[PDB]
This record gives sequence, structure tokens and C-alpha cells, in this order.
Amino acid sequence: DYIVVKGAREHNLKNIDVKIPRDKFVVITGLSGSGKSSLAFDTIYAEGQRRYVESLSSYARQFLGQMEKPDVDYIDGLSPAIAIDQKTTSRNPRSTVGTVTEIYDYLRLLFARIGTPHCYLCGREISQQNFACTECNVSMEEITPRMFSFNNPYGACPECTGLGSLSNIPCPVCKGARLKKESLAVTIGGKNIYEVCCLSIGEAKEFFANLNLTERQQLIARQILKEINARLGFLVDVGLDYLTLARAAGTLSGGEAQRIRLATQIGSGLMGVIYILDEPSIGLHQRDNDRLLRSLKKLRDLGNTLLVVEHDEDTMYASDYIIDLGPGAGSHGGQIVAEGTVEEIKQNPNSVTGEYLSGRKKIEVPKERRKPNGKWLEIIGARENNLKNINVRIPLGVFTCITGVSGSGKSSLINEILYKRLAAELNRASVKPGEHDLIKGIEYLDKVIDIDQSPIGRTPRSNPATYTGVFDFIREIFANTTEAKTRGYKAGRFSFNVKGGRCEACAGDGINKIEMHFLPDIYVPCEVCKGKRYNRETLEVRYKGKNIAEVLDMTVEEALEFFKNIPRIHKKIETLYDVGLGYIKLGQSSTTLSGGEAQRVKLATELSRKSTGKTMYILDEPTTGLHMADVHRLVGILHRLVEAGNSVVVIEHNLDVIKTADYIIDLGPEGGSGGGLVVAEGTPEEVAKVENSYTGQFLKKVL
Amino acid sequence: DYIVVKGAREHNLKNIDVKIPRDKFVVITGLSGSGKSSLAFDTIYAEGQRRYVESLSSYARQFLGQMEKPDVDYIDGLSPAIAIDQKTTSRNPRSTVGTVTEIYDYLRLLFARIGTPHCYLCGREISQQNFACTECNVSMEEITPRMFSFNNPYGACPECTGLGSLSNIPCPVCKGARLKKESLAVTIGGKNIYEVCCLSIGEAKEFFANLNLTERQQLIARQILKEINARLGFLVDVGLDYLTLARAAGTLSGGEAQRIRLATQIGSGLMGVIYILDEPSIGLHQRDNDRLLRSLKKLRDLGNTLLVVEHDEDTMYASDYIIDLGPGAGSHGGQIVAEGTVEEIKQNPNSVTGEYLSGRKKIEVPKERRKPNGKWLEIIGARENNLKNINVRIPLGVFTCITGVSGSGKSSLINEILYKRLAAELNRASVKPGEHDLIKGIEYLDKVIDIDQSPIGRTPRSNPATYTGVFDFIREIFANTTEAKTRGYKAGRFSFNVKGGRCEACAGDGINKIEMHFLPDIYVPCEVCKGKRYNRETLEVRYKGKNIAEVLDMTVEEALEFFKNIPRIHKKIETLYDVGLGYIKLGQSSTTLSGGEAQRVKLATELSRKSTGKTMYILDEPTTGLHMADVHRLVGILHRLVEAGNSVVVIEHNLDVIKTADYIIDLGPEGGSGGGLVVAEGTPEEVAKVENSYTGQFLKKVL
DNA sequence: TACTGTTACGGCTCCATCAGATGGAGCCGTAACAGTA
DNA sequence: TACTGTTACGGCTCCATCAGATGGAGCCGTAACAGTA
Ligand SMILES: Nc1ncnc2c1ncn2[C@@H]1O[C@H](COP(=O)(O)OP(=O)(O)NP(=O)(O)O)[C@@H](O)[C@H]1O
Ligand SMILES: Nc1ncnc2c1ncn2[C@@H]1O[C@H](COP(=O)(O)OP(=O)(O)NP(=O)(O)O)[C@@H](O)[C@H]1O
Ligand SMILES: Nc1ncnc2c1ncn2[C@@H]1O[C@H](COP(=O)(O)OP(=O)(O)NP(=O)(O)O)[C@@H](O)[C@H]1O
Ligand SMILES: Nc1ncnc2c1ncn2[C@@H]1O[C@H](COP(=O)(O)OP(=O)(O)NP(=O)(O)O)[C@@H](O)[C@H]1O
Ligand SMILES: [Zn+2]
Ligand SMILES: [Zn+2]
Ligand SMILES: [Zn+2]
Ligand SMILES: [Zn+2]
Ligand SMILES: [Zn+2]
Ligand SMILES: [Zn+2]
Repeated sequence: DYIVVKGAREHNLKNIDVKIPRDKFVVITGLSGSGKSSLAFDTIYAEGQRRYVESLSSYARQFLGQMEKPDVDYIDGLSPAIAIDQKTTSRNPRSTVGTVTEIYDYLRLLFARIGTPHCYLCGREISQQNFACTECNVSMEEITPRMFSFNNPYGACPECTGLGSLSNIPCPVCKGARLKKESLAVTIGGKNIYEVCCLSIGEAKEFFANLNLTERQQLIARQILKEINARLGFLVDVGLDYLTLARAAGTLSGGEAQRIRLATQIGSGLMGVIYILDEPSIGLHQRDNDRLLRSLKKLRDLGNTLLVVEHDEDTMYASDYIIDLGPGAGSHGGQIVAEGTVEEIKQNPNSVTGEYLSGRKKIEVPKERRKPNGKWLEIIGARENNLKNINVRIPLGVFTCITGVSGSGKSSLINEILYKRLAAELNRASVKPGEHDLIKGIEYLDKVIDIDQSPIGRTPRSNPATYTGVFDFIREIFANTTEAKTRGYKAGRFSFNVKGGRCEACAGDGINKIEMHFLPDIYVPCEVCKGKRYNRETLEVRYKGKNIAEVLDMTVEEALEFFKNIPRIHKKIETLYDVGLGYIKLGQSSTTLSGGEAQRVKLATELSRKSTGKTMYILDEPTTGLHMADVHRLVGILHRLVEAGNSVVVIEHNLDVIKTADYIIDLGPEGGSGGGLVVAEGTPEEVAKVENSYTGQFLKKVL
Repeated sequence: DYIVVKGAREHNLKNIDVKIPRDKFVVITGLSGSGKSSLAFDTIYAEGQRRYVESLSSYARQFLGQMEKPDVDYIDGLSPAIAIDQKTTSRNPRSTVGTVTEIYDYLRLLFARIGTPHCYLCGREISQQNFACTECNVSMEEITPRMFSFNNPYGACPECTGLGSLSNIPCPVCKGARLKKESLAVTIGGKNIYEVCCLSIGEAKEFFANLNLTERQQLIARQILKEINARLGFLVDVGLDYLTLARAAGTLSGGEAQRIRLATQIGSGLMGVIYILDEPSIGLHQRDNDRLLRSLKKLRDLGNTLLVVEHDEDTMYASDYIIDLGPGAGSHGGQIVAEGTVEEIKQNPNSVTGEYLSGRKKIEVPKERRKPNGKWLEIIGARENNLKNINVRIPLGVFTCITGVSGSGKSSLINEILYKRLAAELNRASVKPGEHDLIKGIEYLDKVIDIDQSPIGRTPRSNPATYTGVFDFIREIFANTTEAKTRGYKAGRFSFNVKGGRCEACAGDGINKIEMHFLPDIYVPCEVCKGKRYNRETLEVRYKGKNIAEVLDMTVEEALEFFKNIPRIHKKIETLYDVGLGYIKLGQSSTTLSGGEAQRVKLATELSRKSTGKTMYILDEPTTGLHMADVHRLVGILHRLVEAGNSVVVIEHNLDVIKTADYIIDLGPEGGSGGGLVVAEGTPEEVAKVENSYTGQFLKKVL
């Protein structure tokens, strides 16, 4: 009936004991960095998978990507668990829609088994010892599934090495097929593998459902066609029927990629299994979230238990049990602050999330909107990607929001066209802009700063000090001391990523890692330098009473007071304090940062640049993996930036960020190739007065 | 609440629909070959594992040993499943107790991580780049887990190639360590890996629980020592504390190996998982079975569902739901004959198992036992393995049974000493006997025939015709026809395992197998010869109106009438008919035979030999994987053999076979090194009069 | 003249894609040889 | 003289044991260069 966890002390959890009911919709809320992912994904999922993969093959456990055993006492009432984590990276030039969903492997098998080969020179059928066409004197090699893939030299096109593009233009030889001519002659139903991939998902499902095959080949392909049709049906049902299997995964949007990842791991139809979803609503519109909620309720109805760590209001309003962590974040949180039904969380004074839900704390909506001051910049002939020749004028000096469902072209319109043109005109960047006619009004701005929506990169060689750039100033200050000057030290001596002034027992890592072979690797503290990352010679040089280790092991609040007379350092630390990271250390490794904290570090990297008084701030979904309090702080700083006399445009699905905006531009009216038209454009009240778009309906519902 | 299976047509199932309750003890009874394994292991376990391993890593699914998708419509209420199958082979000279339970991998990791190397020439500690002792000028190689294993050239002893024995004697170099001298110098707590392996399990558990390690090494070994202790505790609790991790798996008994396999896959402590056990009581005494029943009830109490296909009366008397298949076997069965509680099966007239349980059918107990006729053969100084110098006289001309718990030395006493000495004296075999003084009374016998307890070998090149040896006579008869004589045909032309007279499109297999890569292979019928295994020239030669394909595609009952004037063929087919295989074809492949049918084929191979009127019949657990009806038939034929004037000794844990015996010899009083003494020796009533042995208690309880 | 932005180069880390090899035992078929009746 | 048992040799099949490699993107540190105030 219950999952009992006792003595959970993983990461920042303060030895908490929590009972999670089974066969229920249980959400884990709280601030960013409070211990939701560490409670669910790092502990419960890890134990549930570890206790089941041991009752399987011994050799195959190594390739499963095993998880380290959590620092817990005992877990009762556990069950096998499948989880979809909150960490997405993507951006691979060798991964497509076919390989991500694994349908391409099935297609390779199907073409290798029951395909019909030919000679690519005359088209006559090839028959056999040697599998060659006797007319053109060409010897085709053996037919195997590894010859229909572009990630090995056997089946990859020689010119582009299976990349597709070789000035970025399609490959002259394969024309984007990525496979050699020999492997493109095997046809099923009149099409080779590339042509079948180029077909839309909806078209391909019916192409495979209407295939005429001999009695011999149907026996072989019965176990392949059924799986292919099941996967295509999952993709269609999730709401992505307009995609093609040949699209690169480096071009998919956030919502499309998230839905692709969701549809793969959900359709198994099991029973008595715990499903763990970590932030399942990133880059998803309100209608996409409602569809996902319906699907998840259907999945629970089979007899499963759901543990979803969600920040959105809609998810918490459709659940039977809420577990709230906190009361703060980082080292200041990690306890079970409140529990129970959403009404109990609303009535619980100690729960910050309940305070926001109840209305005790809220994001202030301005009484009067900021009307445009007569300055507009206009774009005409927007035809990039799936934009159907629309023209929109973006105001200046006000807070602008760009809305619309996933695939409507919000990124393609704002990011590509606007940012690339502005950066080429003002920052003198060497970037190819999108397909458009012209932009009028560039002479009304001075600089452009953008925040992309891709997640940041993780590495043990980077911390907030290096990412924000303040570490360079700190190292210069340390190298400017009299003792460092008389010892010959430079700024490169004080960095743990440069050899010469770092602990050589760990190469500046600070902790040695012992390599197991079939078990997760272990991390143990260093012994030579005690984990200070530096030798004794470096640590002797002190500035204002602290050496570099002591200045790298101090929180942001402490470094704010420590660095007061230095303008650049104070400005950067003040921005870091403003975005919300007033409790994390100045040298915590990136790999140990939560998603929200990494996102806030990325925001503070760009929000700390000097403003010229008339600048362009382009933000692509800034409120991803952020609690309502972080959203409130971000809205406050953005509104202060606007009041300073600057123009800010924000592409957000968050309703609270939208409801405070000054001018809303809506793209739609549907996702994919069916959208690209400006549904509405005006003040939030005017857009709420329009019933053609779901965004207007939600805006008028909340107002 | 229920597992609903509809349209199950795998193997010989006749499209049955069955609902199996969840969180219950459900047994699947029926005859041998009726469709229990095909219903449970091949369908439910296959679907349950297939529907879960897809929600895991893609690469690691290949190494998991995937199961083919069953020929079923839809299964509802499924859940992830772990199963222990009924097919055990063992007999590997490169597998020990350590590797089977995987504790040896953990020990290799532990020794590679926190070991203490030395030089094997002087004993001084080795320190370093190269790990070498500067005194003896010896350079020890790198320390890795792959250097502590004898299955790779890095860590295997050169002399014996890691076999241990190089006239079978221990290796002169390693003295049975199987590892080279360099890898035997790494010691933990004063012992190398071989010494720790040689320690008993109970001793080693306390050796690891009382190890003094530095604070540095405890951090590394915390995740290893806990797992090692857990596995050792499982082995101790199952009832096998006397074993040592260095014992070869080719010497373990049936009960010990079965308990080792049971203890590994049960201790996971999950919930909402279906456990499938296929014949879990092979080679296990009554007390071992009672312990296993207690453990299984404890495992179900956690909230699991158990599907155990069992023939034993004890298992069916401790269950809440019985599913009975039949009503016959082979092509004559496959339907759900009866279902419900054990009382309902007792009162169900159509259930053969219920008929046997109720007492309508029973094994007749003779009114008066056959007293010995004054002829005895005596063995003195029995000290083989764990026999403590005991002497027993085995009577002649009566049915003798050897009882006792697993490890008591029943096999070591009867099989090794008696069979090897009798075969060396009478059959002129070149076999080394066991350790004993002498045997008096060999001149009272003429021949010895034995039936070992090891399972038979499976291959697609063998069928009952070839295994029983009747196929050679059939081929000779076919080659003796006038047309074959005039065509130059020989007996080697008529065998599908010899090239020249077989379908070259399949090399006599009869079905081509298409090789997938990450999916289970598919089997499709041949096209050139239509699966007749022979070409047109061979099939033209006909004997008595049938060619060789028609005589290879006929059941045993039909071939009994077809071959009536040939003495040898009729005798062999009559024996095959008597043992119970009157419905299977004469050419069904071995890989498709059930366990019980393969066992009966093995029995009929040896029971068909000519008896001299005074012969020795040694049977080692003949009633393994056989229903009560097959047991009744085997008891009948054995009693007829005894009445013919021969002596039969049977080493069986089956109580029905024991209760009909004429003279019982009991070994005990406990398993392992604590046994080897003759607890009781006399008629069944006399043994029942003794309360020192559990066998006597059971005998007096049933009588 | 210093601040701020860009671009290029080398080293380190992480994520996505890819779809088994080897050794020995058991069985079939065939030939050779001995005991027995 | 024929039946029955054992033993040796070559080919085919199955089970147990064993514990990742490669390619490209993102980040850090450093140098060079241009616009601006
Ligand atoms: N390996 C680690 N070592 C030390 N601290 C860690 C580690 N991993 C995470 N933390 C910290 O533990 C706290 C909780 O992190 P985590 O539980 O992953 O975040 P979360 O609550 O899911 N928040 P978010 O992902 O931003 O919504 C944060 O302060 C992290 O910086
Ligand atoms: N290079 C490309 N080639 C073809 N189609 C593309 C390409 N890049 C993007 N698309 C498609 O163009 C449509 C709009 O993409 P994009 O503008 O990035 O989405 P978006 O509106 O920002 N959605 P989201 O970020 O999820 O809220 C989607 O259907 C994309 O799959
Ligand atoms: N692959 C197969 N093709 C055809 N027939 C098969 C196949 N596998 C099994 N059978 C037959 O199907 C019947 C049931 O076999 P199976 O279900 O494995 O046995 P079982 O009921 O568990 N009996 P047993 O193992 O002896 O206790 C038998 O007649 C088998 O010979
Ligand atoms: N070669 C060997 N070296 C050491 N111990 C051995 C060896 N062979 C067997 N044993 C042990 O000797 C004991 C008796 O073995 P064995 O006589 O085969 O058992 P059994 O009584 O027939 N039991 P079971 O067949 O399971 O009913 C067991 O503890 C075996 O592990
Ligand atoms: Zn040609
Ligand atoms: Zn190309
Ligand atoms: Zn160090
Ligand atoms: Zn030495
Ligand atoms: Zn050796
Ligand atoms: Zn054929």
C-alpha cells in the first residue's frame, strides 16, 4: 500500500522518512535545488532498477548503465520502475528521428531481410555465389542490417561520411540520403530506405499497412511489421504525425523532442510498476500538457503508481498526493516540509508552493500597460522553415511575449530571423540569417543579447565562477598581489584547469575516482592536497586574508561582501545574487548542479552584460525548471530592465510570465506545417477578446 | 486481479483461454507433454519479460537472451516476471561454485582494488611506475580483475590452462589454484584468492565479517563487502553452508545444484512481480521440499504471484489454485481440463491428477515383500568422497531402494563404487573405481546396466529413432531392399545427418532458419524438398509401401504394427511403447521434446537391452519430471523385470517408488560432510519402526 | 588608452549510436575388436 | 558364424563465462583584433 523510505541521506537530504502511497498520482514540488530529483530519481528509481536487473543476465547488466546504490537504510514496498529523467542534451549530427525512436533499426532489418536488390546502373534485378549484375559488371556486397546505416563505413556515403551535408549544402552525391548508391538500390514496394524515411509518419504508417507481399516474405516480416506499426502509431497518437523519419534530431524543437521521448517509454501496458517522470512539461504548450495529463491518468488507471516531479500548476491541480520539500534550497533545504492533498498544501502555512497556490504570494499584474512609444521594427516576407510569408512589427521599449503551440514557428520567427539579422548588423557576427525580405528599424537599437533554450553543458572542469566569467577577474586580482608579483606567478597559475599551480595527485579534480569494471565508479577524496585542488606554494599567496581555495569555497552572499571595491566582480556577483543563487558555493562543480540552478547560471551569464540604454533582450523559454518564486524574481528583474528603457521579447509558454506582458504576438493556429500565421497581435486584453486561439481563451479564463 | 490469456496457441495448445489469479499460489499440473511449460514459461514469462526489457537500454537487450514473441492474441494483467526454467545442463570443467553464484567476480574485484601485492620469490612487499620488487628483479604486471580469473590467458595457470587438473591428478604447478604464481601473491588479511576460495562458506562469511581494514579501504570496499556478505548469507540460509567456493560445478549433486540455482534468483525482495518456477523439486528430499515451500510462501507473502509447474503431491497440497492440462499428452492434449481448489480437482472426474490424488487410481503395494533368497553382495571400507568407512550388503533378486537427504552419499556409494566396480569386472570397462577395500559376491551376477541422473543432450540432429538406436536397424532394412541394392544405395544414404542422400537446400534440417541480429531467429519451412529432409532419388525407394520420410513421420503405435516381423526393431519399439511414448512421432527433434519425454527416451534406451536372467539394474532418480501415471508405468515395468529374476536398485526420493520396494538402505543422518553413515537397513516396515531418520517417519506416516 | 565584443586553436569531458566470441561437453555416424552362444 | 558390448575419430550443436569503442558537441584557457567612449 505504501513505499516506506527511512534514512534517506543522498546528496542534500537530511535523513528524511517519507511514505509514498502506491497506485496514486503523487507529485514532488518545492523550490529549485531543494531535493526533488535526489529524492525520486537518484534514490527510488535507482533502488527499484538495481533490485530487478540483478535477476537478469550478468553480462548485460554492464551495458544497462547501472545506477550507484543510494545512501539509504532500507526501502519497503518497492517495485520495478521505468523513469524518464529531466536531463536532455540532444544536438547530435549523427542522430535522426529514426534512430532516436529506434524505428530505423527495424527498417534496416526489414530491408536486409525481404528487400529486393538491383544494380544502380541499369535497374535490372541482381541474381546470384557472387551477388552481382552480369550486364554492368558490378559486384554488390552482402546484404546485412549494418550496410543500411550511415554510422559505419560499410553503409555510409563516402563523400559526407554519413552526415548528409558537406556554406552548408546537401551532399552532391547522396543528396541527403547519407548512404552509398549500392545500399540505395534495395527497394520494398518500389521505394528504397531513404524514400521510405522521407515519407511523412502518417503516410508511412498507411504505406506499411497497405503493402502487398508474398506468402514467403510475410512469414519473415510478421515480427517486424507489427513492431514498426506499433511505434508509428505511438508517434501519431502523441501528436507528431507531420514529422519525417529523416529529420535530424539537432533541429527538433523542445516540445517535439520531449514528446518523442515521452511516447517511446510509456507504451508498454504493464501493471504494478512505478513510473517516475522528472519535469515532464518542458517546452510544452498548455494543450500539450492537458493531453499528457490525460495520457498519464490513463496509464495510472491500469494499476500503476506515478511519481512526477512537476513545477507546473496544472499537474499539481490534477493529483491525489503532494510531497513538498524545502523549506529553502541547496544546503538550506532537504526536509519534507508538507504533505497531503492539494487543499492541505494550500492551507499549510509552512509550504511556499502552497502559499503561491493560495494567493498569499503572487506575481503583480500592472494596472496600466506600457503603450508603445511610436518606435517599431518590422519584418516582411518571413518564410523561414514553415512560416507562410507573414509580416509582423515588433514594438520597442515594452515587454513583448511570443506565444503559440509547439511547432507554430515561434523559434523560427524570433530566434533565427530576428537574432541572426540583429547580430549580423550590430555585433558584426558572421552568421547566415533566415529566409526573409528585409527588416526596417535596425537603426533604432544599439546591441542585441540572446538566451537560447538549449540546456547548458556539464563537465567537472567548470563551476559558476568560470561559467559567469568572474573567475578570470578573481584570478587577475590574485595575480596582482605583491607576493605573487615577487614570486613570478601569473593568472594561469591560479587556475586548477592549467598545469603548474594545481595538485598533481588529482590534476585539479580534488577527488580521485576509482574505476570499477562491472559496477558504478566510486569517488573518494584526495590525500596529497586534501581536496584543495592546489599545492602548498599556491595556497601561501593570500589576498585580504584568504587564499584561492578559501575564495573558491565561499557562497555568493559571502563573496558579495568580500568583493565590494571591485566594480566588475561586484556587478557579476550581484547579478548572480539577483537571479536567485545566493546560497550555492562559488566552486560547486557543474555536474552536481540541478537543472534549475544550471539554467539560472546560464541566465546570469548573459543578464550581467552592460546595457547601452537601448538594447534588445531575446529570451527563449527562460522559465524552464524554475519554481514560481524563481519566476517571480526573473519577472521582476526583466521588468526593471524594461523600465530602464530597453526592449525585451520572451518566447514563453508560462502563463504568469505572459499575463504581465505589454504586447503579445501569437503564432499558430496549429503546430507543424499547418501553422505559421499570426493568429492575434495586441495587448493581453485584446488577445483575450479573440476566441480563435487557445492562448486567448486561457488568458481570458485567468483574468 | 486476474491474468487473462486469450487465444494461446503456442506449441500444442488448442487456442485455450485461462484466467490466472494474481497474488496467489497457482500450480500447473498434468501429464508429461501436456503443455504446462508451453503455457507458463514459453508464453507468460516470455510476454512479461518482452514487455519490460523494451523500457531499458537498446544495446543491452541483445545480451539478455530475448524470447520469441508467443503465438497469442493478447494478455491482460501482466507484470514483470523472473523465472527459473526446468532445463539444467551444468557439467562444465571451467565453472565452479564461485562463478555460478557470481561471488567470484566480486572477489576478483575486491582483490584487484584493495589487495596487497608481494613478490612470490621472497615475500617482500612490492612497491613502485612498474610494480616490481627490486630485490629479486621480478616485474609484476598490472592489477586488474581479469588477472584473477582462470578463463583468460592473463590470469590462468600456464600448465593446466586454468583447469586445475592435468590419470587425473591435481596440477603440479598451481596445486589446483588454477591461477599463476604472480596472481596468487595478492593477499587480503593474510590469504590470497585461492585460500579464501578454499575456505568453507560458513567460515568465509565470518572471515569477511571480521576483517580489519583501514579507513581508506573501507570506503572503496563498502559496496563490495555488503554484496559478498548478502550472497554468502543466501547460500548459508538455503542449507548449503558446508560447500567451498572452489568446488567444481561438474561434481555438485542434483539437489545441491538446484538449491544453488534457487537461492540466487529469489532474494531480491520486490513487490508486484510474477515468479515462475518450472519443476522446482528435482533431486530434493522431502525436508528440502518443505523448506522450499516455506520459503516460497514467505516470498508470496510480500505481495507476489507464483506460477509453479509441479508434479509433487506436497506442492499441490499447499496451493490455492490448480490449473490442470490434458487430458492426454503430445497432440492428444493441450486444453484446460480442470481448474479450482485442490478439493475441486479431487472431485473432478475428468482430471487424471485428481483421480490419482483422490485414490481412484493408485500404485499397488504388495501384500508380502520378496524376502532375500540367501544371495548377497557386500562392500567393505566404503570411503569414497564423504563416506565414513561403512559396510553394507546389497541383496540380490529383490527391489532395493537407496534413500537419504541430499549430500548423504547415495550417489557416491551406489553409483561410483558399485557401478564402476561391476562394469570393470563384468563389462571389461576401463574406469577407475572409488576408494574401497573389496566387494564380495561379483560372481553372482552376469551384467550391469545403469541409468545416470544427468539430463540428456539436446540437438536438432537427433530424434528418438536415433537415440534409441532403432534408426540404424530401420536404415539397414531400407538399404536391404532390391531397388536400393540395384541402385547401389547403402545405409549411409538413408540418414539425414550424412551428405549424399539428403536435401542439400537445408542439409537435412528440414526447415531453414533466417538469422536476425537483435531479434530472436525465425524458422521457416524449406522449399526445395518441402521439409522431407531427402531428395527425390531417395524417396523413390519404398519398403512395404512407405518411403523413409513416411516411416520417419509415423507415431510409435503405428510403427509397432508396421514393424512386426523384425525382432530387434519390434523389441525396441515395444520398449518405447511401454515406457509411455506411444503418441510421439518417430522423428520429432530432440530440442522440441519436453523434459519428461526426454527422460523417458533415456530410460527406454537402456531398458531395451537384453537381460541375461541375472543382471544388475542401477537407476539414479528415474522419476524426475514424470507424472504419477508415468511413475506407475515405470514401477510396473521394473517390478516385471524383478519378477523375471533380476536385481534392481533405485536411488529415488519419490515416496511412491519407495513404498513398493523390497529392501531399503538409508544413508544419513544429515547432508554434506556430516553424513555417510547407514541410519537404517531393512524392510519398509522395519525402517518405519525407526524414528532416527525422516524417511522412516514419512514411511510410517503414509502407511 | 582601456573596456567590451568577436573569432580561432588546443585539451578535457559527456552523450548518442552500434547489435558477441571462445572453450568444452554431448550426440551421430562409422570403423575396429573382443566375448559369447 | 552372428549378436552384443566396448573404444577411438571426425563433424555439428549447445551451454557457460567474460565486463565497451567511436564520433562529435560543449566548455575552459589563451591569444589576436576591431569598435567605442
Ligand atoms: N553530487 C552532488 N553532490 C553534492 N550536492 C549535490 C549533488 N547533486 C546535487 N546536489 C545538490 O543538492 C541540491 C538538490 O539538487 P537536486 O535534488 O538534484 O535538485 P532538484 O530539487 O530536483 N531541483 P531542480 O532540478 O532545479 O528543479 C542542490 O543544491 C544541488 O546542487
Ligand atoms: N531545419 C529544419 N528543417 C525542417 N523543419 C524544421 C527545421 N527546423 C525546424 N523545423 C520545424 O519547423 C517547425 C517550427 O519549429 P520551431 O519554430 O523551432 O518550433 P517552436 O514553435 O519554437 N516550438 P517549441 O520550441 O517546442 O515551443 C517544427 O515543425 C519543426 O520541426
Ligand atoms: N517447438 C515445438 N514444436 C512442436 N512441438 C513442440 C515444441 N515444443 C514442445 N512441443 C511439444 O508440445 C508438447 C508439450 O510440451 P511442453 O509443454 O514443453 O511439456 P510439459 O507439459 O511441460 N511436460 P514435461 O516437461 O515433460 O513435464 C509435447 O508433446 C512436446 O513434444
Ligand atoms: N569430487 C568431489 N569432491 C568433493 N566433494 C564431493 C565430490 N563429489 C561429490 N562431493 C560431495 O559429496 C557429497 C555427497 O555427494 P553425492 O553422493 O553425489 O550426493 P547425493 O547423496 O546423491 N545427493 P542428491 O543427488 O542431490 O540427492 C556432497 O556434499 C557433494 O557435494
Ligand atoms: Zn547492371
Ligand atoms: Zn554523401
Ligand atoms: Zn589532490
Ligand atoms: Zn622479491
Ligand atoms: Zn596449473
Ligand atoms: Zn530442404
